[PDB]
Amino acid sequence: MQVQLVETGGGLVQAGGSLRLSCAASGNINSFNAMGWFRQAPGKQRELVAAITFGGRTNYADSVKGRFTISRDNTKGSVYLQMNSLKPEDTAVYYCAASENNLLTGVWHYWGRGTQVTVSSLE
Repeated sequence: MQVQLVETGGGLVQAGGSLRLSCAASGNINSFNAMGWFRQAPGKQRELVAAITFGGRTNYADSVKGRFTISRDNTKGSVYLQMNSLKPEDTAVYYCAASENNLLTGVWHYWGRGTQVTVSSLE
C-alpha cells in the first residue's frame, strides 16, 4: 500500500487558545523522511508553515515562529503541530505533507486531504 496521510485535530478554536494537529502516516516509515504542515487560508496558495527532517530538525515560516511547534515520533509514524497563541489570521485548511527525501522544502510526494481550523476573534 502507498503511504497515506490523515490529519486529525481540526476544528473551531478561540483566539488566544491553542490546538494540536496530528498526522499518522500509514505504511512503511522507511518510504518517507521529511514531513510538513501546509495551510491554505481562503484565497491563498497552500503555504508551508513548518517542516521537520526524519531526525527532528525543524524550519518554520516567519508568520508562525514562536507560536507553532512541529515535532514527530517515528515509532508512531506521526508528526504533530502544536499551535499556540492562535489568531484569526491562522484560519485555514491545514494539510500534512511528506517527502520520500529528507529536505525541508520539497519535493512533497504525499499529501493528506486537509483539516479545517477556524480561529474566532474575541471582539
